Amino acid sequence: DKISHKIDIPDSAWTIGIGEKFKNAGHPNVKYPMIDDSYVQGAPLGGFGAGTIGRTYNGGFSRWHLEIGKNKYTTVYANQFSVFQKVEGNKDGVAQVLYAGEPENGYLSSWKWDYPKESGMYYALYPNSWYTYTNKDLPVQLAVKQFSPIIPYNYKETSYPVAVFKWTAYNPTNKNVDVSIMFTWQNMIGFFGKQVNVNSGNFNKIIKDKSKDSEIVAAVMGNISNDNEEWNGEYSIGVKKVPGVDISYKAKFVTTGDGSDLWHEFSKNGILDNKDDETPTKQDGIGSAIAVNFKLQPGQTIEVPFALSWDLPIMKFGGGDKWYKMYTKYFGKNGKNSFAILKEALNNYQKWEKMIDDWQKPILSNKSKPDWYKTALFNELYYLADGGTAWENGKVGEKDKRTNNMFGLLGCFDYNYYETLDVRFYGSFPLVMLWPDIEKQVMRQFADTINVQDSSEFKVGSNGAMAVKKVQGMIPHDLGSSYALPWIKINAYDWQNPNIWKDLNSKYVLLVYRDYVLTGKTDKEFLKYTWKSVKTALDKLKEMDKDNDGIPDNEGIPDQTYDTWSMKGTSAYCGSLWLAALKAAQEIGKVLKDNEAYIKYNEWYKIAQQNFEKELWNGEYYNFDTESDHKDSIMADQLAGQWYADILRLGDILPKDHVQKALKKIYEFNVMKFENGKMGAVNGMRPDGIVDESDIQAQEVWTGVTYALASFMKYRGMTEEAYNTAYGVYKMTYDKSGKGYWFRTPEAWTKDGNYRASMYMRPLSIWSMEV
Ligand SMILES: OC[C@H]1O[C@@H](O[C@H]2[C@H](O)[C@@H](O)[C@H](O[C@H]3[C@H](O)[C@@H](O)[C@H](O[C@H]4[C@H](O)[C@@H](O)[C@H](O)O[C@@H]4CO)O[C@@H]3CO)O[C@@H]2CO)[C@H](O)[C@@H](O)[C@@H]1O
Ligand SMILES: [Ca+2]
Repeated sequence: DKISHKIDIPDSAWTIGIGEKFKNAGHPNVKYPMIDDSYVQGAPLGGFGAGTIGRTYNGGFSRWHLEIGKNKYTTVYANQFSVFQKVEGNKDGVAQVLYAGEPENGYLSSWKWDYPKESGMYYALYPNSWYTYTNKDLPVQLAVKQFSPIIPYNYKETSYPVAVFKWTAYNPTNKNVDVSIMFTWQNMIGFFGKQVNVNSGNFNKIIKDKSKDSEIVAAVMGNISNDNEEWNGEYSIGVKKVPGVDISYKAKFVTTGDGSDLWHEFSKNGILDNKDDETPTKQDGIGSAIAVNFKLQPGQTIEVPFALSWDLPIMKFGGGDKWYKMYTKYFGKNGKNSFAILKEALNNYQKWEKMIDDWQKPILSNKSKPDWYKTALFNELYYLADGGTAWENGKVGEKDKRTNNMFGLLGCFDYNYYETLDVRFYGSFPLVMLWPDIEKQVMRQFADTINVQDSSEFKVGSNGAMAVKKVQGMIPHDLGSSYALPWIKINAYDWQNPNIWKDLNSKYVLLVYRDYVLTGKTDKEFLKYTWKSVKTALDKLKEMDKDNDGIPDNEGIPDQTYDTWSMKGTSAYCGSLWLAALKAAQEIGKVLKDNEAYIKYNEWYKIAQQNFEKELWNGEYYNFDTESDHKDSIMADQLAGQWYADILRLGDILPKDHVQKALKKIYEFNVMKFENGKMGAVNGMRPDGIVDESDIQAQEVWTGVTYALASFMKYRGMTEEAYNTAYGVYKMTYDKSGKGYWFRTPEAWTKDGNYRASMYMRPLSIWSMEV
């Protein structure tokens, strides 16, 4: 490895060998069908709301999130980088696809597949990833840095459907070597969203854009139709000329063929035919190729940038609504703008790299934090782009343009609900901290739903009872499903009835006040906007107190985020959330000078606090609840309200001494007596130190609950416990001794390491550790 020295990969990047097999991968632990795409994954490319593309550590473009809200894992084999190398004075060169694998059928059989093992490495520190190629048969060593411009406090470039591939080539040998790097891409119009005639009308054109000191050559892969539909638009790949490289191209090769139309050119001398051909295809798949060729002298280094863009302006959901994606604000809505996007990337990628470095450097340069923590902190952010992220710039056919751009991030793909609020309580830390204008827009979207009534009915999955879809004054579970109508039909979730949940209204209030505090305690307008909904939310939750202790009663069913685990009476979890929400509402009361609300919630608070303490404090920790069979279970998340109170600077809702004892107990039991403290915090443990078997969820570690708990321990000075707790989640996700969940962190695992719900929003809570 002579190439690593020539580039700058951070030590905290996650690493794996190109072509590495992983032996101990986990699988779903439920009996119903559940996504399991394998451990062959990588950091995604693409902006927020753009559709994302998962290029894996093996090199393949395989995890397709271009259909917003869907996850489609299939390798499009034509999509590759390939290399040609010939030593000066040799008869022939070698040509190799940089993909550790091969097609399943006979298409592209002429290409050289199966990039060998132990010949290069993949590195990721989101939004960057790298590959290095260190192959005994490639005398010139190569590396690529690939990224999209995902940049905190930037809502523009962060939306772009673009990726940059910055290549570095270095010749450590004593002879001149001729080198070519070729990008191939299938015209993927019709890959989704098109019913019939799926390749028909696809065509490819070549753009050559020359100004002084800027030459760009690109392929634009579109369709002859000018229809404005979800399926139609353009892909582009291209390259920017640098000194000492020549560009060649091929407009049209057949992907549903042996590939020799392209490969017979590339494998001769690494130079393509420069043959333009806009002839549209009918049945056959087609693709384009862009190549650079250069001679490297001994000791010489060369850098060349490629890019990929995709202008697919319309997203369609299952309920029938069609929306424009966010980036259309910057480039247009007609689906004929892929070249503009690509050019902007090729001309500005160096600025974008520095903007990324500028936001990563304060964390990376902090020598008090271990590398593993930096690995997790940055790489968990993959989900912001990969979580089916929807970001609208108008409804298709909309008359009056609106001021705001609605946003949604999925809870996950198996439970396909937008902004699942009981989950976003944990998972939304990166948005409030790094993209606060998005965070505030989402919370306003929730404010707007408080008094919505929808008397249409649904069957509650867990019991078979019919229930009302949306009750006035109850915050919704979610803002819809990508299978139905995001932002329009709320409460797509139906396993339980969210209108009787005891955590949603509380969590909503805590999120509102969190978003004011963590953006500098200045946004009174935001508190103004949300105030009526906050009062309504708390007032409705108060009505669910049935024995007048001042606290909502859990109803002996799962009526909160732990939606198969029954709570009954006053629970530590919903009880502490209630207390904190009440105290947050007092403070909003003072800021907005609503002394009536202040007095009201202050008296509710003092009564509930006294009773919470009496009912649940047992001398060592807070009991699970007052009325369940396993009421004395030690719950990892028992003091979630106080966790948030620390972040919101609300002081102590429970006594310092009791919180410390409770946290030490949780570490001693839920962490250290669960698989020797190496897998996070199990949710429920019996006081005899055996895991609570009342429900599956009690026997699960929740990744986002565990990272949040680590945050809580950290604010309370339990530094070792905090990082030891979080480390188990890191280890299971990323480490060789884990279960292979990189770039698909799940909700949960059980003691055997098998998982539930990969690609999950909750573990974004790791960012609470940076408050
Ligand atoms: O929806 C999000 C929610 O999901 C919870 O998980 C649920 C699944 O969503 C649901 O599909 C699953 O349904 C099971 C059910 O539990 C079983 O009891 C049932 O068993 C059948 C059996 O297969 C039949 O042979 C027999 O005729 O009837 C029995 C009884 O109905 O099978 C269905 C379908 O697989 O239940 C899951 C929970 O156990 C998550 O737990 C939750 O966290 C999510 O929010
Ligand atoms: Ca009560």
